[PDB]
Amino acid sequence: GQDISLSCGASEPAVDQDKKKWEPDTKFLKTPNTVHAPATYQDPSLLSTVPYMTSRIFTAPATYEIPVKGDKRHMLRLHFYPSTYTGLNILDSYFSVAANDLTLLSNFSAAITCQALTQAYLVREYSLAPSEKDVLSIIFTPSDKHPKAFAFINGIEVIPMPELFDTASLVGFSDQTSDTKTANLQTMFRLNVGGQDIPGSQDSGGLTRTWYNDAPYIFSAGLGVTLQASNNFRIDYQKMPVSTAPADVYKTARSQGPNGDINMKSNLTWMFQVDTNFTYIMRLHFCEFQLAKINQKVFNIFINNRTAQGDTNPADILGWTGGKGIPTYKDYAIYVDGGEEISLQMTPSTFGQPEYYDSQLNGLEIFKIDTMKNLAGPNPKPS
Repeated sequence: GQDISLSCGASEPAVDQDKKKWEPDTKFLKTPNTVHAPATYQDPSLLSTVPYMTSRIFTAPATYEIPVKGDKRHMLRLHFYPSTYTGLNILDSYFSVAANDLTLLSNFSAAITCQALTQAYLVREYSLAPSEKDVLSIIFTPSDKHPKAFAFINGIEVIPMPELFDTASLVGFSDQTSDTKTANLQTMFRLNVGGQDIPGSQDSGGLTRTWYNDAPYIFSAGLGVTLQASNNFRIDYQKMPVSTAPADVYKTARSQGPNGDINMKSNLTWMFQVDTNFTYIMRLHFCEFQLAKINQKVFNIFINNRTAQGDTNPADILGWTGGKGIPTYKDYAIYVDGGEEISLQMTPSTFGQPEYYDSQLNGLEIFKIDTMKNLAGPNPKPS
């Protein structure tokens, strides 16, 4: 399962700043006579000019056909650098993107989205379920509600991946689960909690995911205390696929800290802006690398003010895991419908008389589940 990493509009292969090789999109583009254009401004915040400084421009629909193994899951990454191309006004760009019959983006403004997020460029990442097709069709359609609309695209990646999704616990419900193995997903957030950014070249599974530090998403007054294991500390994955997350995610964590009393007076809280009217999977990654005994660190987990792990079954990482240095994760599903936020909160539990009063999280991923063959949300509005 080799990657296909296309720099759209490029004239030759090139390597980016993180050792990833990109090839031009031309051989996979089925639509003739489309415009390729360089960006005429290079933002200093770009980590590389590859693939961002070259684009395709579409004023009518255009289709890519990329060979895939139809029994395999694939990550799809769309790369957008809103800039000036062949004299066009980037604010006029509104378009949809489909993967086969799945709508990914609709009425999408890369420029307004970048403005709202204070970003120079955007990556939109999806995990596409096995399709039973030998070809992935990626279709770009300029908005027919905007007379001046065009579509653009700077990079497209198709990355074969393992079946990393299985089951999620339904947050509103006592003991109910749902199946996610055949879901189509949008990656909303991917955090190395308590740890450094991890570039794609250091990701596990050859999946070149980027894992971001979590501090910008903390919204409680206290930031807790970060925990770090030695770089030589061994994560013993056992049955968990190493492609789930790289070891440096499990070797770092955010906890509440050494004063159990202050910990019980607070929730460690993260907050995320998402799109309303979707079910989301919250994948919480855990690894205890300090304590060695069950019922030492025992905590409640709340998602959108509902108990995800609590009451008489609070979280105990070593209770789940059986050992120091063994990683795990738990998926929780929440339907969101002011309907545009997910909150994650942790605080110690008093159930069972734990030796300490603390909580901990090592990593976090948030995924949107497709509804009605659509993943598209509105553009964020800048403030």
